[PDB]
Amino acid sequence: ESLRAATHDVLAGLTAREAKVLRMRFGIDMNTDYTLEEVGKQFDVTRERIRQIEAKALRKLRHPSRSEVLRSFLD
DNA sequence: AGTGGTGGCGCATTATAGGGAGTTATTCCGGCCTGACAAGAGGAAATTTAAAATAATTTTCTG
Repeated sequence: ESLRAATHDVLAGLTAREAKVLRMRFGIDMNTDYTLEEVGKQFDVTRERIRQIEAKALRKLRHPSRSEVLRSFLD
């Protein structure tokens, strides 16, 4: 429960459509996950750019002080 | 000394195991979609240096 709350607020901390991308790529707060091509169709930009978005978001969250609170969930 | 009895084999009967056929259900084999890399283009923020002004140093002039 704590993890879902924290991940939701930290996603809220990031940009809008990137956040929606990351929610859709996974099952975060949503049902079955669609593969990259289908989400790209969802934005109508359907290609490697979507994984470019994924990698850029991951890179952007790599920076500490935001994820360390979530780092705690590792053990 | 002869008629039957004993053993072994044969004939008929009896018993047991393996193989084939089936059938089901687990398991291997292959194509196709995701996923990762390498490249390319156009446009915009950041940084650096050069030029131009206010506030102080130095020199000169005035009282």
